[PDB]
Amino acid sequence: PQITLWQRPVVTIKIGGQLKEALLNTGADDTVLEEVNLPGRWKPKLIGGIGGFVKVRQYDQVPIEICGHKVIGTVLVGPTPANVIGRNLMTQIGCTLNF
Amino acid sequence: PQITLWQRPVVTIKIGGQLKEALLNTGADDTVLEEVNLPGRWKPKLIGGIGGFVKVRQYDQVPIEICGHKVIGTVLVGPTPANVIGRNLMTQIGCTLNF
Repeated sequence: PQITLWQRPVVTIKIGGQLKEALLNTGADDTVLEEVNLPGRWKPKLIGGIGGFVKVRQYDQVPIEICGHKVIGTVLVGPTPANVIGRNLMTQIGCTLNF
Repeated sequence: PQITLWQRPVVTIKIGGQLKEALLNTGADDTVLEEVNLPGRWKPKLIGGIGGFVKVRQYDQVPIEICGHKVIGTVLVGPTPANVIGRNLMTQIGCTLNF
């Protein structure tokens, strides 16, 4: 797909058998999701930093689908204004900026 | 150009005869620049909002160049972690997301 930017680039992701919405965000280095009970081991990760950091859980090699594109990657799980797809997963789907 | 997202999408903009760096940010609705003395009239604009808003100045139909692409648009001028190119100017250069 080509996604014009007249509106917010909000897309449907599938993660842990749940359909969710998330913003394709090139200003985000990483992918943060709000509250989801992903299985297995995780390590602590600090995110944010401005005015202080937020502690989330880093889960590696998670299978995720973004516009029906099946990828594998690092998802950070805990609080966030709303689900955000970062550059880490955009390279996995081969999503580029074009003009 | 096609811009892969392995690194931050930082680009050179030209605004008010000054070369500057700014992030191509699809998670930003608007384009915010740090401290620049743009001529003419402006109206107050609130941006941010989380924990409170930041007051910047909205300047319309500003000529700006982004990767040598000459466009015309709304620039918000005042404080910001660092110069940010929003979706408002990305549509003007015909910048899309592609995968």
